[PDB]
Amino acid sequence: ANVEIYTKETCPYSHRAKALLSSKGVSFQELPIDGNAAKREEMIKRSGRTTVPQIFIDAQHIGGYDDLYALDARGGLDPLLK
Ligand SMILES: *SC[C@H](NC(=O)CC[C@H](N)C(=O)O)C(=O)NCC(=O)O
Repeated sequence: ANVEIYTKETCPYSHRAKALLSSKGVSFQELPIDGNAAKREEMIKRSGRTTVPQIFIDAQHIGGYDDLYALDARGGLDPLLK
């Protein structure tokens, strides 16, 4: 398992996902693209999407935060933690 999540300090949609991921006790690896544009633009190569947040789990992309919420609550996120 390798949960990654792109975040930005000045981005509340980013921090939204952290209330979820903390509620679910998830072992994410947070990528602040506030003080960074390198790994930011590495994200843009990972998925083609420019915006944050974006979650990746074992190099498979999710989508946005609402996408993750549904992907969690449906049980797509949860069993990949194993
Ligand atoms: S909170 C920072 C910005 N987020 C969004 O705009 C999210 C948009 C959704 N993906 C959508 O539904 O379209 C952000 O990431 N801006 C990037 C930028 O171009 O500055």
